[PDB]
Amino acid sequence: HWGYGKHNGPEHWHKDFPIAKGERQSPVDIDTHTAKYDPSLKPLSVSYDQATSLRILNNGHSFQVTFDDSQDKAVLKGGPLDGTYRLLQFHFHWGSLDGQGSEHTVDKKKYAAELHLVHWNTKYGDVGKAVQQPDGLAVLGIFLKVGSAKPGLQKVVDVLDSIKTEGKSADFTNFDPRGLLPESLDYWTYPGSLTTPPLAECVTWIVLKEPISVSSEQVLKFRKLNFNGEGEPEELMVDNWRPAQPLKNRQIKASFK
Ligand SMILES: [Zn+2]
Repeated sequence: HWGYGKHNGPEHWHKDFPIAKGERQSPVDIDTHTAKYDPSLKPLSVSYDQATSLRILNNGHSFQVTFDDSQDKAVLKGGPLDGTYRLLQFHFHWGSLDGQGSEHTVDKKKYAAELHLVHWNTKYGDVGKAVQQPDGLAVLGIFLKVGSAKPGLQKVVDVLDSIKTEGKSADFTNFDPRGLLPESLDYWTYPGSLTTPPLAECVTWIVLKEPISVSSEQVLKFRKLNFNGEGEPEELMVDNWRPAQPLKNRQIKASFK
């Protein structure tokens, strides 16, 4: 029953998911002046050359592109991480207008959207077990600003008309997620949570400093999706972001000076 509306949105989630008021919730505001450069942090290793995308799905909260995670084909390592994390899916959060949509913020600045590339720690064997562990998941977060088009996003944009409503999916093979990355892998990192129910406190967040640019036409296509199922009153899938949560006793570390 949870969603992003007045009666089921983020301010309501704690009733079914009390960890919503926990000690390591996401997203957060990244205060750039307070984040500590950590020279012990390693470069991130993003190994997506053998990625195998499977499907694209409207799940009623976002759209997601799903990958074969049954072998080490597209993996995240290094950075703040110990061990190997397999790419399972990516999805986005976005706004009704360009001045909101991101989940993380940077010195209170909201971006138009935020891409989450979701990975799970192979030492737990499957994602269901990983979400029960404090180091179970690593989510790579990438901000989107509106300007020039992102060519590597266009294949995604062009199939969204086929998954307009909740429950629709389509074949989405041979998609290369490397086409969604910025030039720099400079990042901030902190321990946090899933940003949607069940809000499990299982995520090492890795948020890239450099946004990607997408065009107004690309983000407009996101905003034509629907939260509702076919047949139900049409409610545009916009503003599917959770606001910044209290940092509490956490330190955000920077990979860069
Ligand atoms: Zn997300």
